[PDB]
Amino acid sequence: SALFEPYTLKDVTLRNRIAIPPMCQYMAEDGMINDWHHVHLAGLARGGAGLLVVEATAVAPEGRITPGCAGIWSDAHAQAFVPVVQAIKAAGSVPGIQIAHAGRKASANRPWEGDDHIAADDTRGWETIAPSAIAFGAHLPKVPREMTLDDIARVKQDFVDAARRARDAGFEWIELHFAHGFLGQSFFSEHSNKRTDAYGGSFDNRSRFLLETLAAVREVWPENLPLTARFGVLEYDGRDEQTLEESIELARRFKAGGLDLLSVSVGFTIPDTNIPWGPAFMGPIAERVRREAKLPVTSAWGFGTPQLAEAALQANQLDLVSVGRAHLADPHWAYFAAKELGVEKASWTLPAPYAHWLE
Amino acid sequence: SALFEPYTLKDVTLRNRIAIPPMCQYMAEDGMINDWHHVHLAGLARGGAGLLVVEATAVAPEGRITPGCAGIWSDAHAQAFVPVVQAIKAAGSVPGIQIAHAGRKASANRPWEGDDHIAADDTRGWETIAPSAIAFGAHLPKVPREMTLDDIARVKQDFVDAARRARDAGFEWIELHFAHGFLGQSFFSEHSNKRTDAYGGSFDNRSRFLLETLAAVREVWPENLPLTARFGVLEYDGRDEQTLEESIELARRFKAGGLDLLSVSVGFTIPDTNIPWGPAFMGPIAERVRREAKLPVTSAWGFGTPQLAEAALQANQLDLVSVGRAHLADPHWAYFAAKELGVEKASWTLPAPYAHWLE
Ligand SMILES: Cc1cc2c(cc1C)N(C[C@H](O)[C@H](O)[C@H](O)COP(=O)(O)O)c1[nH]c(=O)[nH]c(=O)c1N2
Ligand SMILES: Cc1cc2c(cc1C)N(C[C@H](O)[C@H](O)[C@H](O)COP(=O)(O)O)c1[nH]c(=O)[nH]c(=O)c1N2
Ligand SMILES: O=c1ccc2ccccc2o1
Ligand SMILES: O=c1ccc2ccccc2o1
Ligand SMILES: O=c1ccc2ccccc2o1
Ligand SMILES: O=c1ccc2ccccc2o1
Ligand SMILES: O=c1ccc2ccccc2o1
Ligand SMILES: O=c1ccc2ccccc2o1
Ligand SMILES: O=c1ccc2ccccc2o1
Ligand SMILES: O=c1ccc2ccccc2o1
Repeated sequence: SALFEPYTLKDVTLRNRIAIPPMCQYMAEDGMINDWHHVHLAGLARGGAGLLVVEATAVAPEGRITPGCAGIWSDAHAQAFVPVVQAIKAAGSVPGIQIAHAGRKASANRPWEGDDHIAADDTRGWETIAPSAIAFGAHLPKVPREMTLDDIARVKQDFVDAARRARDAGFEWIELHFAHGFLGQSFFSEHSNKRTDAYGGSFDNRSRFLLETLAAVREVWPENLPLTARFGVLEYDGRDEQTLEESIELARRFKAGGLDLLSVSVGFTIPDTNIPWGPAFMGPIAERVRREAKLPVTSAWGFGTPQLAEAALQANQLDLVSVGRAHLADPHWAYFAAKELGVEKASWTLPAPYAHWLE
Repeated sequence: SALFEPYTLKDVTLRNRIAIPPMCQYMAEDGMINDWHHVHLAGLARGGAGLLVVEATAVAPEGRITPGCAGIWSDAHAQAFVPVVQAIKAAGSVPGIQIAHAGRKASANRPWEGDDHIAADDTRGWETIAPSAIAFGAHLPKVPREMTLDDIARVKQDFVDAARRARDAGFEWIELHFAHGFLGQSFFSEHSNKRTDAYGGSFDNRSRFLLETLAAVREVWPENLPLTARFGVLEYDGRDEQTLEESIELARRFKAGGLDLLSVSVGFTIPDTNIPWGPAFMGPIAERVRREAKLPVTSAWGFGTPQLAEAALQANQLDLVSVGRAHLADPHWAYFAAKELGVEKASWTLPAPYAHWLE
């Protein structure tokens, strides 16, 4: 089965092609993770996936999505990850982390607590920052503060510091969160970036924050560990062919700047869109990026059945298949997939205290 | 759904009728549990089951089954359970523990490391003890040492100390392991007990170790927390009607001695048997014990599908359904069962960071 073939990228070898993508848990306190995350992540690692990427972890307090988001903006925050990294490795999975800044989508309630921008008088909220003072709209009406050049320098340095901390906490894979309408995606998109300085206007200028952040992170992130990013390559906003072309050009520049793999996603930059949700819907788009940028890719958003995952790999649409919600439902999804695909000794996807009894 | 109705026993309320029975992990070191157990147990508790009973935990070093078995024979061993108990409670499940002594089946290899008695010259092994100097046979050929009266007193006191430690570690449910051919079961069975003192011969004498241990534990175990036992009520050895009758009489004596619930199992006292493995095969036997002893019961050994579990409850064969291997395969089995049985808001069997996305 293609799904169960190992994958090597730089010095890291994944035991199979199942990746658990970053999934926010909304359970941290002032950015500090706790035994929620420890058990959640260690349990997933034991389930058999080759790669486990920790949820969007804020590079700065104002870059959290919500008051429950994880952070890595101090050494104390980083040290909280050390035992979790060690548990993921003990289970034979590769520990990764997504480092993030939510931009104009920050200062929001948890999804089961309203999912909307926090009220002005709620003591939990904060001022958001963005390339331009324009609100997302809908349930996120807060107008962000337009960043100064010094803000841009500061946030870049926060990504560098976050990457350094991740490295020293023992992560073996990093993902820069340039997707989903958060700060990086919002610099790239003309919907959200109306700047007239070096960081807006032209393709080169809109790309600049992302490319400069990648280059700065590259200075501290080891060359022998995968350096990756998540990026929304289209919006489903009626501008798809032009946006895809620009996204592919940016992907080429990321590759030239040392990116090892791209997680291909949707922008979610604005609310007025028509995303065609369905099984494996991102497959053809991921394949086009893979082919036109000549870069390994993963994607998600409906690949969470064993046959869909296998088909995507065999068609060379993807190099890794990211499976999210199915792992919330069943942390041992990789074992389920091994059984479904008829892998020999499928139960040994799991550790011995489980595998022995399930054979 | 009957499976999702709460259950109250003494001062403890279970959120549903799904119990996770004790399942040895073989991952402890000199009896001390570690992050294997912490993550395993906390993850299961979060999966939604109402009751989680920790694996057979030895009351004394020689009462371990294997070198990987958990122990509770010192205060340091007990303290290792405290954070796990706290994690189980944080997840809304009730923490229980099975306290045990493997008797003649002790000093064995882990099941995936031979499953047989440890070789005489292996530095990991030890002398086993039992009511009589008679080997189990087959893959467990070691002849145990016949216990003295002082050994009997000592082992009883070890059960008392174990129960006291469990209480002080915060467990809310205790199960005395009098099943599966281990020390207690072997005192009851005429196959293994050939003693001619007060602890063998007659029904009263063969029952004596078990009843005395129950009474001694009762002196330290709080009256407001369930006091339970697991007991093999037949062997499938050609003596089933007579053995069942005696087992039911003993169950009546356990009830009179303060037992709140009986986990009805098979003896496994000797190898030469013909157990009719199959779906829910213990249902009729459990129902007979429940009715003839007038005691709540659980059982296991093939109830691990949602419809089988529901049927057993609706037929009043069982009060709780124990589901073992299905939980090794899928720690979120309770959520799977809720979905299968059409429970409203099935995803809220799980905690919010999972439930919200699965509705
Ligand atoms: C609970 C939860 C939380 C998050 C997500 C999703 C879910 C369900 N997603 C998106 C996620 O990585 C993935 O793309 C989607 O879940 C789609 O894949 P599936 O169809 O669920 O396999 C996500 N994406 C991301 O880049 N960073 C994140 O931290 C989060 N957080
Ligand atoms: C890995 C493992 C380890 C154990 C068990 C089983 C398994 C699979 N079983 C028996 C268990 O509680 C249960 O009765 C059986 O698994 C049958 O139920 P299922 O058909 O698996 O739901 C068990 N029983 C017991 O009384 N104490 C224990 O510690 C163990 N250990
Ligand atoms: O202590 C541990 C923790 C995790 C683990 C995972 C797989 C195999 C063995 C393990 O041991
Ligand atoms: O980047 C993100 C962060 C959170 C989140 C929650 C649900 C779906 C997608 C998401 O993406
Ligand atoms: O920030 C985000 C981005 C995407 C998304 C998709 C579905 C649900 C929630 C989401 O949140
Ligand atoms: O592909 C999808 C479709 C819906 C959805 C909702 C929440 C989170 C992730 C999701 O992914
Ligand atoms: O810290 C925690 C740990 C476990 C847990 C389980 C359910 C809900 C909330 C929880 O918080
Ligand atoms: O009491 C026990 C202890 C271990 C064990 C292992 C497999 C099956 C049943 C078992 O019962
Ligand atoms: O001690 C035991 C008792 C029962 C049993 C049943 C199946 C497999 C292993 C077992 O071990
Ligand atoms: O009902 C059963 C049947 C087989 C079996 C084997 C190992 C452990 C538990 C088991 O339960």
